[PDB]
Amino acid sequence: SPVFTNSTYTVVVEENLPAGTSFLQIEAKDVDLGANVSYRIRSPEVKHLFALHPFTGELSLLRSLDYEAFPDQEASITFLAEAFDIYGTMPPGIATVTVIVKDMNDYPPVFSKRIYKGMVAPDAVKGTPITTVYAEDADPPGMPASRVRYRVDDVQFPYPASIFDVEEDSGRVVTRVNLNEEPTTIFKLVVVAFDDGEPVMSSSATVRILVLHPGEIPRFTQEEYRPPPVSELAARGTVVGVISAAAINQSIVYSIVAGNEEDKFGINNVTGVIYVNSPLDYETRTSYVLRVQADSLEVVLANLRVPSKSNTAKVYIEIQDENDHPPVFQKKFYIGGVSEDARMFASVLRVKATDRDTGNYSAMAYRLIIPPIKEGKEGFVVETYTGLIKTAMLFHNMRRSYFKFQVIATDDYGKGLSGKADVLVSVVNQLDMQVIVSNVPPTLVEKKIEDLTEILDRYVQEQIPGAKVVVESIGARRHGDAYSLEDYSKCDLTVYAIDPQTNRAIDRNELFKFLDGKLLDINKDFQPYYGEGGRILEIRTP
Amino acid sequence: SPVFTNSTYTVVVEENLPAGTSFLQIEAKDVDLGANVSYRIRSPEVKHLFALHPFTGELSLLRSLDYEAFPDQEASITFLAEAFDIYGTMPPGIATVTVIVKDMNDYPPVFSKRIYKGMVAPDAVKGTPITTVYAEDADPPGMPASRVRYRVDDVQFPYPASIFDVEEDSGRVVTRVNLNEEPTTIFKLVVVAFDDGEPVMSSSATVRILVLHPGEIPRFTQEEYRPPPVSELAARGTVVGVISAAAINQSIVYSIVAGNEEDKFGINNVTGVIYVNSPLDYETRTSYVLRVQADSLEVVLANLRVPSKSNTAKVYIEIQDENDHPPVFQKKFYIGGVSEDARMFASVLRVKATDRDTGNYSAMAYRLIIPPIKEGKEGFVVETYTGLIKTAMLFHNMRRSYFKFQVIATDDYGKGLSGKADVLVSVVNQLDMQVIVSNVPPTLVEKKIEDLTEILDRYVQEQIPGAKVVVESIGARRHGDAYSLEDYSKCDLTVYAIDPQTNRAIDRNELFKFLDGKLLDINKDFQPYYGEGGRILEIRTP
Ligand SMILES: *[C@@H]1O[C@H](CO)[C@@H](O[C@@H]2O[C@H](CO)[C@@H](O[C@@H]3O[C@H](CO[C@H]4O[C@H](CO)[C@@H](O)[C@H](O)[C@@H]4O)[C@@H](O)[C@H](O[C@H]4O[C@H](CO)[C@@H](O)[C@H](O)[C@@H]4O)[C@@H]3O)[C@H](O)[C@H]2NC(C)=O)[C@H](O)[C@H]1NC(C)=O
Ligand SMILES: *[C@@H]1O[C@H](CO)[C@@H](O[C@@H]2O[C@H](CO)[C@@H](O[C@@H]3O[C@H](CO[C@H]4O[C@H](CO)[C@@H](O)[C@H](O)[C@@H]4O)[C@@H](O)[C@H](O[C@H]4O[C@H](CO)[C@@H](O)[C@H](O)[C@@H]4O)[C@@H]3O)[C@H](O)[C@H]2NC(C)=O)[C@H](O)[C@H]1NC(C)=O
Ligand SMILES: *[C@@H]1O[C@H](CO)[C@@H](O[C@@H]2O[C@H](CO)[C@@H](O[C@@H]3O[C@H](CO[C@H]4O[C@H](CO)[C@@H](O)[C@H](O)[C@@H]4O)[C@@H](O)[C@H](O[C@H]4O[C@H](CO)[C@@H](O)[C@H](O)[C@@H]4O)[C@@H]3O)[C@H](O)[C@H]2NC(C)=O)[C@H](O)[C@H]1NC(C)=O
Ligand SMILES: *[C@@H]1O[C@H](CO)[C@@H](O[C@@H]2O[C@H](CO)[C@@H](O[C@@H]3O[C@H](CO[C@H]4O[C@H](CO)[C@@H](O)[C@H](O)[C@@H]4O)[C@@H](O)[C@H](O[C@H]4O[C@H](CO)[C@@H](O)[C@H](O)[C@@H]4O)[C@@H]3O)[C@H](O)[C@H]2NC(C)=O)[C@H](O)[C@H]1NC(C)=O
Ligand SMILES: *[C@@H]1O[C@H](CO)[C@@H](O[C@@H]2O[C@H](CO)[C@@H](O[C@@H]3O[C@H](CO[C@H]4O[C@H](CO)[C@@H](O)[C@H](O)[C@@H]4O)[C@@H](O)[C@H](O[C@H]4O[C@H](CO)[C@@H](O)[C@H](O)[C@@H]4O)[C@@H]3O)[C@H](O)[C@H]2NC(C)=O)[C@H](O)[C@H]1NC(C)=O
Ligand SMILES: *[C@@H]1O[C@H](CO)[C@@H](O[C@@H]2O[C@H](CO)[C@@H](O[C@@H]3O[C@H](CO[C@H]4O[C@H](CO)[C@@H](O)[C@H](O)[C@@H]4O)[C@@H](O)[C@H](O[C@H]4O[C@H](CO)[C@@H](O)[C@H](O)[C@@H]4O)[C@@H]3O)[C@H](O)[C@H]2NC(C)=O)[C@H](O)[C@H]1NC(C)=O
Repeated sequence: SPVFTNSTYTVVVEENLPAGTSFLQIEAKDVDLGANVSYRIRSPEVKHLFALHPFTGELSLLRSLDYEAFPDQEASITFLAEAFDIYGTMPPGIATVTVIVKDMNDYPPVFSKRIYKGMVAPDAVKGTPITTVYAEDADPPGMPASRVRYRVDDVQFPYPASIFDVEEDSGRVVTRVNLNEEPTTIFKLVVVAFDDGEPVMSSSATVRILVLHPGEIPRFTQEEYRPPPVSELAARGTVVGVISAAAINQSIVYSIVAGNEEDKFGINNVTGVIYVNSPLDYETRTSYVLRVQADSLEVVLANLRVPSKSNTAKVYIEIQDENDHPPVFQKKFYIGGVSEDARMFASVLRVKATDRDTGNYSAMAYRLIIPPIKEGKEGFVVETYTGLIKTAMLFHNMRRSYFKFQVIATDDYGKGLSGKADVLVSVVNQLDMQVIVSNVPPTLVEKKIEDLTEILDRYVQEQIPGAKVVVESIGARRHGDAYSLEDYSKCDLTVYAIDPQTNRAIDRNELFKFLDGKLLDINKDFQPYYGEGGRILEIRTP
Repeated sequence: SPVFTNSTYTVVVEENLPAGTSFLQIEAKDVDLGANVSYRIRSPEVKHLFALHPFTGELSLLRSLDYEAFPDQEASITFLAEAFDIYGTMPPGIATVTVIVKDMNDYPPVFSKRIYKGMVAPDAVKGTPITTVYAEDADPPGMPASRVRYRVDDVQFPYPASIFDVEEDSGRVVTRVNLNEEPTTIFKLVVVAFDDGEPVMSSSATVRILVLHPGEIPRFTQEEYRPPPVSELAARGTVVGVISAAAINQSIVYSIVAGNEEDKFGINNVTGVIYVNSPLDYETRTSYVLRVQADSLEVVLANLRVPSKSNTAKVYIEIQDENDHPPVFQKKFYIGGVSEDARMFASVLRVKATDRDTGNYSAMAYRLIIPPIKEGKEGFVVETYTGLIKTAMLFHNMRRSYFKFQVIATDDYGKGLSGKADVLVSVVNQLDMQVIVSNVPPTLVEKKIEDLTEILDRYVQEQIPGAKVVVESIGARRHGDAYSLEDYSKCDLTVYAIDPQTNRAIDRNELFKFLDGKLLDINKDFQPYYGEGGRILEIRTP
C-alpha cells in the first residue's frame, strides 16, 4: 500500500543549471512489504528536463531548464506524480507536486561588437567622455537580474584598468584619474560583462584606446626670422621671404595677428610665403615687428589655438635705400665772379645738391652743357666726385660779360633721374671792385671767410633788392691814400657784389656809397666774428 | 542520578568576542526525577571569562577571552565540570571539558603616527617611492593573522585613492598611475590597517601628500637682452648691465655656458650683474652672443638643470668707438711750393692724417706753431675742419728760402693725444721753373692733375734719389721759340720739383736735362692718363 508522507511539495527550482544535480527527495512507503517504490510523473514536457530515479527517488536533470519551454500563462507550475509497484499493491496514492521556476539569467550576455575604439586627451580631466560600451541582455526583462554590470580587471592589464573605469549603470567609459602618457600607444582594456543573479555567466571584450596623433607643438626653423632687405621701390607681389615650421604629420596654418597695422604685408595660409600687400616707402616706418603664429591641423579643426610659448616668432623686416627722389638744389641760381688774370685750378664756386629723401649717396657727379665761345676756346669743366668749379681759361679785356652754364646732378655717380640748375659767372677787373681796409690780422679773416661773405651779403641786400656778394681776393694793407705800404699787420679785403637782375656788374661807386652810408651799423654788426681786433678804418677805391 | 551523555567535549572557542554569545550545550539527565540539573565548573580562572547557566546549560561569556590570561605552558586547555542536584541524587557524574582557544587577532592594529607627510613629482613615473606607512601589530606573532594589510578607500576620497596605492606586504606608498595635477594641494589619503583573521578590527589614519613648491620654470624679464654699448677703454670691474629672471618663491643661480671663449665677461651667481673680466678692444670681436642660463634652487640642490626651452637667453654686447690710438701721418715730410706773387686764399698742400684703428672721426683740426718771420709779419694758418693750407702773405724777392712749419693733429676737433709732422714750403719764381709744352686740350689736364703729379714724381725720382714734384701753375700755350702765341688749343704745363736733401730749389737746367734725357720713355709712359690727344712736343725754358 504505497502512501505519501505529504501530499504537496513546493521547491524553488534553479533554471539553466548543468545536469546531474538532485534537488528534492519524495518518499513513499509500502505498508505490507517492499522498499522498491517506483515513481512516474504525469507530465510529458518535463520528461526531457527532469529525470526521476524509480528506485531511490532523487530528481535529477536530463536537460537544463528553460522558462520559455513552459507556457507563459502560468506564474506557478504544478503537475502530478503517481506511484506504482512491481506486483501492483493497492490502494494507490495521489499527490501533487508544484515546481517553482526561479527567474534569473537564461543566456550569457553578448556584446554588440568585439572591438571598440576611442580617443583621450593627454591632459584629460576627471569625467571625460570617450566611447560607449554596451552589451545585449539576451534575457526576458522585468527584474534586476537582467541588468548588465561593468567593471575593470587588473590581473592581466594593470595599466589600462587602473586609469579608465567604466560607469556602473550607464556603461560610459570615463577617465578615473588624470593620465600622463605617450601618444600612439594602443591599450588593451578587457571589460567583463556580468549580471547580478545566481551562477554568474560572463564573457570578455577588448577596448582599443588610442590616445591621439602627435604634431601638437610646432617647431620653427628659426625662433627669430630676419629676411634680406627689400628695396623701397617694391610693389604688390614682391616675395621678401618665407617662414617655415615643422610638426609631426600635421599641416600648419599660418596667420598674422600683430605687426601690420598699416596693412603692409600678407602671408599665404598653407605655405608661409610673405609678400608685399601695399608698397613700402622710406616716409613710413623702416623696421617692423611681425608676430607670426603657427597652428596644428587638429586645433584648427577643433577651433582652438596651441597653448604654448614657442608658438610665436618675431620677424624684423628692414628697408634698404634705393633711388626714389630726384636731387634738389639749395638755390636755382649760383652766382660767382672771376678775374681777368685767373689761371687754371682756381676756386670759383661750390655747387651743392642734396636728395630730398635719399641718403644712399656719398658723392655726386656733375656735368656741364656749354654754349659756343669765341676764338676756338672751350668752356668750364667741373670735378667729378667733388663738384668744385674751376677756372678754365683767361678772360682778358672782357668787361661786364657773363658766362652762364647749367649743372646736371645725378646721385651715385650717375644712373637715373636728373636735375638742372643755373650758374652765373661774371668777369671782373679793377674797374668794378672796391677795397675795404680793416684793422684786423689776416689770421682771423681766412678761416671764417664764408660767414663774413654771408654777413656782407646781408649788408648789401638791404640797400638793393637782390645781390650776391663774392669775395674775389684778400690781401695785406697796400691801398692807402697815396697807394703806399704802411702796416703789414692789417688787411685789404676786396669785396665785390653781383646784381642778379641784370646778371652783370654793380658799379663801384654804388657799393662805395652803400657801405659808407651805413658805417655806424656796419661797425656794430661786424662784432660776433672777430676773435679779436679793432675797428674798420676806411674804404678806398683800388 | 545525573549521568553525562558524552564524557569529553572539544570546542574551538573564539577569543576576544563580545559577551553574550553561547557556544556549547552540555546535557545531563536525571534518571529518577528532575529536569533542573545544575552545573558547576572546577576552574576559578574561567569564572570571569565564561558564565554557565545552571538551569538550561548554555555557556555564555561574562568577559571577553584573552589567551594571555591563561598559562603559556599549555597549547591545549582542559578543565573539569561537576553536576549536582537540589536534593542531591546519587551517583554523581564526572566528565572532562577541553576548551580550545583559537589564535587570531587580540588587539586592534595601532599606527605609529597619526599624520604622515610625503612629496611627489608632477611627472612621477610608475613605482616612485614617497614615504613609509607602518603600524604596530599588538599581537603575539607566529601566524599570518598577525600581519597587517593595507588598501585604499575611494568612498570618501576618490581622487587620492585612485592615484596612490599602498603596496600590500611592505606598506610602501608608490605611484599607481602617472599623475598630472596642480602644486600646493594637500590631499587626504585615509589608509585603513586590517589583519587577515576572524572578526576584523580596524582603525584609520591620514596621509598628508603635498606635491612640491613651484618656481620650477624661470621667467626672464627679456627673452633677448641688449645692454647699452660699453667703451673700448673699459677695465676690469665695469658694469655693462644686469640680467634678471623671476620665479615663484625660489632663488635663481646664474651661469655662463657659452659666448666667452676669450674670457671677456663674468657674472655673479646670486645677483646677475655682468662685469668686465678682461679688457675689450676693437682689435678683438665687436659683438658677442652670450648664452645665460637660469636655474631654480630645487634643481641646484638636487643636482639638475631645468628641462625647458625658455631657460636660455641671448645677450648681444656691442662695442662703441672711443679715443684709443694717436693719429698717424701718411708721410712725415709734406713738401710744397708757392710763388712770389701768390695772394691769400691760394691752394698750397693738403695735409691728411688718419687714425690707426679709430673710426669715430669726421674732421680733424690742425694747428701751427710758427718760428719768427721778418718785417713784423705773421706766418701760415690752416683751415680748421678741412686741413687745407693757404698762402698767408706775399713772398717777393726770396730766392731758395724755405718756410718749415709743424702740423698738430688731434681727432674729434681736439681732445686728447697729439701727433706732429713736418711741412716744407718753398718760395719759387721764374728763375727756377720750367715749361712743358704738350699737344693736349686743357680739359684733360685739370680733372686728373694729382695723378699726373704722381707720374711726374715717379719720372723725376728715377734720376735723383729723393724728389717731390709740385705743379705750380697750368697755362695755355704761350712759351714758344720767340715766346709768341701760336695755338689756343694746347697747353703750357709748368712743372717744378723740390729736393728734400737740401730743402731748397732744384736747378731748372738739371730738370731740363732730366726730362729731355728720357724722352722716348716719357712719351710712352704718359699713355694711360690721356683720354685722347697727341704727343709731347717740346720743353721750353720760361
Ligand atoms: C609620422 O608618419 C611617419 C610616416 O607616415 C610614421 O613612420 C611610420 O610609423 C609606422 C608605425 O610605427 C611604421 O610602420 C611599421 O613599421 C615597422 C618597421 O619596423 C622598423 O622599426 C623597428 C624598430 O626600430 C625595427 O626593429 C624594424 O626592423 C624596422 O626597421 C613594420 O614592421 C610594421 O609592420 C607591422 O605592423 C603593421 C601594423 O600593425 C602590420 O600591418 C604589418 O603586417 C606588420 O606586422 C609597420 O609597417 C612605419 O615603418 C614608419 N615609417 C617610416 C618611414 O619610418 C611616424 O610613426 C609618424 N609619427 C608618429 C609620432 O607616429
Ligand atoms: C587666409 O585665411 C583668411 C581667413 O580664412 C582668408 O580670408 C578669407 O578670404 C575668403 C576669400 O575671399 C573670404 O570669403 C569670402 O568673403 C566675402 C566677404 O566679402 C567682404 O569683402 C568684400 C571686399 O572687401 C566686401 O565688398 C564685402 O562687403 C565683405 O565685407 C563673401 O562675400 C564671400 O562669399 C561669396 O563667395 C562664396 C564663394 O564664391 C559664395 O559661396 C558665397 O555665396 C558668396 O557669393 C566669401 O565668403 C573670407 O570672408 C575671408 N575671411 C575673413 C575673416 O575675412 C584669406 O583670404 C586667406 N589668404 C589667402 C591668401 O587666401
Ligand atoms: C646705393 O649704394 C651702393 C653702395 O654705396 C651703391 O653701389 C656703389 O655704386 C657706385 C657707382 O657705380 C660705385 O662706385 C664706383 O665703383 C667702381 C667699382 O667698379 C666695380 O664694378 C664694375 C662693374 O661691375 C667692375 O667692372 C669693377 O671691376 C668693380 O668691381 C669704381 O671703379 C669707381 O671708381 C671710378 O670712378 C670714379 C668716378 O668716376 C673715379 O673718381 C675713380 O677714380 C674711378 O675711376 C666708383 O667708385 C661703388 O663702388 C658702389 N659701392 C659698392 C659697395 O659696390 C649703389 O649703386 C647705390 N644704389 C644706386 C641705385 O645707385
Ligand atoms: C609664494 O609665497 C607667497 C608669500 O610667501 C605666497 O602667498 C601666501 O600664500 C599663503 C597660502 O595660500 C597665504 O596664507 C593664507 O592666507 C589666507 C588669506 O586668504 C586670502 O585669500 C582668500 C582667497 O582669495 C580670500 O577669501 C581672503 O579674504 C584673503 O584675502 C589666510 O586666511 C590663511 O590663514 C588660514 O590658514 C592658515 C594655514 O592653514 C591657518 O594657520 C590660519 O589660522 C588660517 O586658518 C593663510 O594665512 C598668504 O596670505 C599668501 N600671502 C600673500 C602676501 O598673498 C604664495 O602662495 C607662494 N606661492 C605659491 C605658489 O604657493
Ligand atoms: C660662481 O660659481 C662658481 C662655481 O661654483 C665659482 O667658482 C668656484 O669658486 C670657488 C672660490 O674660489 C672655488 O673654490 C676654491 O677652489 C680652489 C681651486 O684653486 C684652483 O685655482 C687656483 C688659481 O687659479 C689654482 O692655483 C689651483 O691649482 C686650482 O686650479 C681651491 O683650492 C679652494 O680650496 C681652498 O679654499 C677653501 C676655502 O677657503 C678651503 O676650505 C680649502 O681647504 C682650500 O684651502 C676652493 O675650493 C671653486 O673651485 C670654483 N669652482 C670651479 C668649478 O672652478 C665662482 O667663483 C662663482 N662666482 C663668484 C663671483 O663667486
Ligand atoms: C665720438 O663721436 C661723437 C659723435 O660723432 C663725438 O661727439 C661730437 O664731438 C664734437 C666735438 O666736440 C662735436 O662737434 C662740435 O659740436 C658743437 C656742439 O656743441 C654742443 O655742446 C656744447 C657743450 O656741451 C653746448 O654748449 C652746445 O650748445 C651744443 O649743445 C658745435 O658747436 C661745434 O661746431 C663749432 O666748432 C666747429 C669746429 O671749431 C666750427 O667749425 C663750427 O663753425 C662751430 O663753431 C662742433 O661741431 C659734435 O657735435 C659731437 N657729436 C654729437 C653727436 O654730439 C665724440 O666727441 C667722439 N668721441 C670722442 C672721445 O671725442
